Amino acid sequence: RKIDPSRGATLGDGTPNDNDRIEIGPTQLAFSEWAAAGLQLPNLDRMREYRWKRLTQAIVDRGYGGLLMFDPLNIRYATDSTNMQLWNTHNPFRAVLLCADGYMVIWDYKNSPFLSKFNPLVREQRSGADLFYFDRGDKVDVQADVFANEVRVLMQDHAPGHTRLAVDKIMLHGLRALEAQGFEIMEGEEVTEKTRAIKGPDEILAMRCASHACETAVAEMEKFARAHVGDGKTSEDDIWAVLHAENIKRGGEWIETRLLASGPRTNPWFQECGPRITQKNEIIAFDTDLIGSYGICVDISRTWWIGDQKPRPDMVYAMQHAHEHIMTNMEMLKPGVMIPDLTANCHRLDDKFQAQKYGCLMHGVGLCDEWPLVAYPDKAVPGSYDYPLEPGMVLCVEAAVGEVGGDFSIKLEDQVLITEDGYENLTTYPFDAALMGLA
Amino acid sequence: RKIDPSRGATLGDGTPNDNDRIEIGPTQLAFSEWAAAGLQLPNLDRMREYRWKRLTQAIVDRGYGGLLMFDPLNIRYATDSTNMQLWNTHNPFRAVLLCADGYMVIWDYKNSPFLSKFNPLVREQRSGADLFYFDRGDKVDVQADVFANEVRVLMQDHAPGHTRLAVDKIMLHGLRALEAQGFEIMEGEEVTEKTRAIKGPDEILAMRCASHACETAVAEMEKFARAHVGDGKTSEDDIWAVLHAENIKRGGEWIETRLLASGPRTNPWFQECGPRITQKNEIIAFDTDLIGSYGICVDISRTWWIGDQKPRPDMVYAMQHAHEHIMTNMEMLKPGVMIPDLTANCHRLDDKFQAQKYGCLMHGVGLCDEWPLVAYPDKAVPGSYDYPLEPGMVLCVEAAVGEVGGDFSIKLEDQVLITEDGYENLTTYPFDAALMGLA
Ligand SMILES: [Fe+3]
Ligand SMILES: [Fe+3]
Ligand SMILES: [Fe+3]
Ligand SMILES: [Fe+3]
Repeated sequence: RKIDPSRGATLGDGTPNDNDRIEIGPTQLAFSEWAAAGLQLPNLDRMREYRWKRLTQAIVDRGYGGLLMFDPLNIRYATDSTNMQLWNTHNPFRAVLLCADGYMVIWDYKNSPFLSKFNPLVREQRSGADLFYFDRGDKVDVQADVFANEVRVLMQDHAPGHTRLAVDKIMLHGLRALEAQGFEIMEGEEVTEKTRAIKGPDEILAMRCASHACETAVAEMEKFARAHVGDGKTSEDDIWAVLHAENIKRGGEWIETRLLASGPRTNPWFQECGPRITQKNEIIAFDTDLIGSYGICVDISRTWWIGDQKPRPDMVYAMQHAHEHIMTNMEMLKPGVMIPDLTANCHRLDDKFQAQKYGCLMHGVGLCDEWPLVAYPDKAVPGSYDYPLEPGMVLCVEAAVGEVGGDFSIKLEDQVLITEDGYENLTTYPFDAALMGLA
Repeated sequence: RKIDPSRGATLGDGTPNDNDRIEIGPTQLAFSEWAAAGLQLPNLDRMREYRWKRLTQAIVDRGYGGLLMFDPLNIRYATDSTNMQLWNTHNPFRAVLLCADGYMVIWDYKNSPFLSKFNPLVREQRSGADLFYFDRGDKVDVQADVFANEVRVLMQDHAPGHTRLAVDKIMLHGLRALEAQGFEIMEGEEVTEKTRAIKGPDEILAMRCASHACETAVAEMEKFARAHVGDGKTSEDDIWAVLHAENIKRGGEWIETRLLASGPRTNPWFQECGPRITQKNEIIAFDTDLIGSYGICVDISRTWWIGDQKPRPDMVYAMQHAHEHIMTNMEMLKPGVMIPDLTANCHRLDDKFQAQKYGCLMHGVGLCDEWPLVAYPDKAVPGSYDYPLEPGMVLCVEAAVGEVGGDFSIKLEDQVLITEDGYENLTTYPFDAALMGLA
């Protein structure tokens, strides 16, 4: 019943070597590629304990009694348990309570309590935290009270004396029911974002794996693009579909955006991947925004030139400017640097690129986009992110370069770990040799 | 430059025949399959007007002054405009206000105001509704007040005298800011769910197309599964990956769950698609949970047998019982039937299948799963869905059939339109011959 005949009772990440197990994860395909690349696998048990310990400590540090989580990404961080993640993002059927003493309860889908049993840090599997109109119609309120009473009892038993309960996001019916139980509702995101910002050693290992899988998937997509672009039928969607499939084949989870565009659709940026028929001798730019293997986000961006002619000089300049932008800004990264100083000292894009520059020069990343957000000086708000970088943070470093009314933009982005004494760029994906002007 | 040379200034759905347009939509692949299949296309303009008029009226009928929407699915309904939908589901950066006079405003991503300009019913494009920690850190509160003030002014101008504002779901900072402006916050979902429950003519056309694209994609997946299952390497993820790609190739959007499982991983149901290596002489069951072409959800389930042997006796019976379940239940459907009567009179599953039956026998569907939810008698809550079916509603009819401790389950489901006279099963996907006891 082993899924890997070559191993003993456990896989390299410590999970059961059992083809019929409930728990999912990276595929044999992914494991083989990582092994061949000499990547160390994370130990999931140790990873889960690390996250749980850190999240409990965050609650304690703030003087709160507990943290209640409805965002599926927070639930994933706390428990490492998935359940229809994407459905969950807009249907709040699920909840995790983590109390100050570390006691953790999940309210799951009624039918699927077994989905988090692989994590013994989840002490109970309940149901009935689904407080929205589709699931309960005109009787949300009655169950909202049942749920809030359950939270009151758990908090009485596991955080006695505490009235402060942090909540990331909760339906209005839930909010009221909790407030009626005497809780003072605190900002859960301030707790979760700052906790998730520091990755432990296994999370970094998992991220190295996800990044490799993502670059492999992207490589397949580039092969497909260069082979098929300009054949009169291949569309943006056709190319992008390769990324989707190659991600899923490696045990990835979803893609957050539609950020792949061709030709004049790259400017302005943020136009979505669609039916456009791609053309020979045009730019194609994209952003992975990918929730990949082990549920880790890999958020990188590349711009390709595909054609029999040379890219225009203005395209080469833009690309080199973009590359310079991220390499300069990345070099600012080391422990102890204050976020607003990254803002104040960032590489200056030429005037003609300023109007359409990206919404940030950097941002955190983990299970998805995460705190912090490092804004350009003209958008930065004083007092918003007054904190220093620390080892174990991971920041994506961004560049969007294009002119107002122009017919192309460049998007580049690399994913960068903060180390004990500087940074390590985790992204190894090539830059288009033609656009870089290296021919 | 036309994307479809065989056409004039517009595509068959009235959108601009322009390869370089901002607006996305179904691909030429999709339009080709639909033309061959004989399908009439929706007129998107009329569809958008129908939804808007209907939602405005819902606000008027309730005596509210406005409806404020942060759920990307409600934003999609109101405006038909997408923007990083999946990111949006857990990052509330976006909002739409619809006022009692039909005046409609969107707060979009700062960088991407152009994304909804194709819908002139969207009267303004603003920014600054992003009230969450990642985007604003310790300065959410200040923007929350700027935003709440903007909402107040709009409501003063477009719904004077109204202090009732329906909101679907909003971060706590936003809620407090709106209440500080004098609004009584009403349940937005009660408005959106009931409005979306009745599809206009163009939405029905869109859904027929989406249903065809989805069934085509599922066909590719079945082809793959039957050719490759049991080759010692093909995993659940490999098979499922085909659905992802084939959906995207036709202008689809995402998949809400991971509900495809093989062999003993189908019981209990709700185990997620993963690395499991598939086998000959086994069941593969799945649920599309698919957000497809035109952004329309197609939610159907099929169970397959793949092997050289024949299905066990208990498997064939389970399948017949399941098919009988949905066909009996479907017969209940016609305008005027009260939801709680669907519950009361539903097909009775054998004692052995009761413990693990589905969470509902039916539910609505449109842009995703939608009101109503039709529970089985033992879970139905009095006074939750006291409403009659009406023409234009669409319900999926569900069957989950398996024994406690069993080694397989059957999952079947069809998507059914409610007509003036009765029902029309939109789903034409074959049922597995061998499981049905045929050949
Ligand atoms: Fe990104
Ligand atoms: Fe990014
Ligand atoms: Fe489904
Ligand atoms: Fe369903």
